[PDB]
Amino acid sequence: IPEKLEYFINKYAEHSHDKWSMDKLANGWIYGEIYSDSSKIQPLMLLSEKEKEIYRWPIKESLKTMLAWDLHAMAEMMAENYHNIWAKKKKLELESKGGGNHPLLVPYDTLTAKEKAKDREKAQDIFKFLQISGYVVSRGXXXXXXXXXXXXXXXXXXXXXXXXXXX
Repeated sequence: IPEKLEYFINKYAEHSHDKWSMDKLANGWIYGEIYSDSSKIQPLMLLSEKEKEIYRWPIKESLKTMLAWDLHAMAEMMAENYHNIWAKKKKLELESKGGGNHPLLVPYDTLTAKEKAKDREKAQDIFKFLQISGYVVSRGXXXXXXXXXXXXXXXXXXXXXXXXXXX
């Protein structure tokens, strides 16, 4: 991973702090040493240091997938990556601790439309952040051609018919 993409990661972490601070001041949250949710005190002014640093990994994982692997297609692809890793984690841990079946034990096509927006929100956020910098990524006539192919096939068929008539 290049240090330019490291700069981009630091800029993303900055702007996520920035948008979370917009939310924090819109809801009027204040800082405090004690952790609580009803008394309106937070040690990073509900989210903890660990709660924020756990968001560090999935961005790098998505970058690895994107570099190893139109805009809406890539958005759906990133959403599918997130949903697939979530399904993998919950499936392995279900098989581990003997948990009950979840309603999300189905492929991504049979799913409904709300979890779509679930996985598309943060995808669209990350994709906006990618497209502000300038960094362009991708996946990595026809009728005439079809007519020509049909003509070739017809010619071959005519040749075969001539051969059969000769036979």
